[PDB]
Amino acid sequence: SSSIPMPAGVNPADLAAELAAVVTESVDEDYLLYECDGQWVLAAGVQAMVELDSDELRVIRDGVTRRQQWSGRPGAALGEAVDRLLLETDQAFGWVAFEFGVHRYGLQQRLAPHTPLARVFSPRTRIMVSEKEIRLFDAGIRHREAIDRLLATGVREVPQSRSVDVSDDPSGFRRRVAVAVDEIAAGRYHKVILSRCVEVPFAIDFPLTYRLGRRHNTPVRSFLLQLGGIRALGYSPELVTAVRADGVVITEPLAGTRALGRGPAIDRLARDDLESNSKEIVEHAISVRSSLEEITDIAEPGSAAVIDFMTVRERGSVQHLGSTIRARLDPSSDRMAALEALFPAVTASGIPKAAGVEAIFRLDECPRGLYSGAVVMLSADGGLDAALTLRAAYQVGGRTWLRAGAGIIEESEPEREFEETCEKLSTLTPYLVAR
Repeated sequence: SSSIPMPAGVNPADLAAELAAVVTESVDEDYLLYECDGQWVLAAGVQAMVELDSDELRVIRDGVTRRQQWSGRPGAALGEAVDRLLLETDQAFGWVAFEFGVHRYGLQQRLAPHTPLARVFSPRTRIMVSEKEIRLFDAGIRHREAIDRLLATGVREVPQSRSVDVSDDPSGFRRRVAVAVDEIAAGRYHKVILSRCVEVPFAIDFPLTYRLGRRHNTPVRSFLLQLGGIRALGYSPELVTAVRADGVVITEPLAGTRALGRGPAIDRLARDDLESNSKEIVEHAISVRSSLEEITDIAEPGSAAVIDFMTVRERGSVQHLGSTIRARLDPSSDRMAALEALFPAVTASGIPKAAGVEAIFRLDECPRGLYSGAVVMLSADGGLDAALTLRAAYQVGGRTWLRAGAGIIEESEPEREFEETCEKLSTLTPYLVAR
């Protein structure tokens, strides 16, 4: 409805991350900022919130809750609730937990009571931000003065970050990897993704940290949120599921990543390894095959295909190797069925998936929650965008932490894998802004 040209300097990411504080009608009002390749959407305030837990489904509106039992597949239950939410809003936002994908393997009985599966909400206001402009919608147009005020005074500057040590291994990651390798050697499964948490010994400013990190990470998707007691931010280069209004469904398993922008010789060496690494190539092939099979169960017959097989995508400080799998949703399926069909991401669980998920219940700190889960954006026209959450920071119940994993296979060395987790964490650890 209303628009404001984005000024000379003023980086969109910086303005978008600071918008919540000024449009937020009072308090620490919940919100979710979602970026889609340079296009930010801020969903500020909660009009209606849908909370799907392992044992209950709640709909909260203005402090009034509606509790009820749900049954069947979580995708069906969530889909029905979100479809009703979208009757009152053009877009809904939220996150889906790793645990959302365990029911399909008959492992939901292993979830403790009150395990969250999904949190989706209709916002009170939506603001879009791009390098070109700031767009306000409907009643949100009354935030024009506040936004103009912010641009007039300028956004808070970003202070220096505070370092954190990621070398300690309190959860025994190395030992857990040794256990997995043994199980794989025994033939119980081919691969499993195990992870470890790193506690941040000081409160961080999420909007500031998000902004600092966004100046060093340029993922196709990113997020910053404050929802139901959880603060989280992340940079997600992997799309676990995307459903378009026309029915096209896409998933993009990522094969591997290498640093970029360190000069010709170094960069080409890194790329050659990325495109020739037998280990990553084989695992990617297996992941692509897995995704094709999964998508085929919800697609129109003969519409599934692999587009851009093993292509390299350069994203500033890093370069990714991956593939895009595409299909057309079967007229008897739905976006939620598509999400659960590809959940949990094969790249963050294991192979066979059923065996991998089961191992994670035994060899990883559960519930994983947002980690290896997804942040989502749903549209009234049938659209769904789900970014896999891996490189992220969380704050819950007074605790702040990061989490990173590694794919474990028969030849994996616990020490090498521990080092891989350090490498991944390094995309966030140097940008933590305190307070």
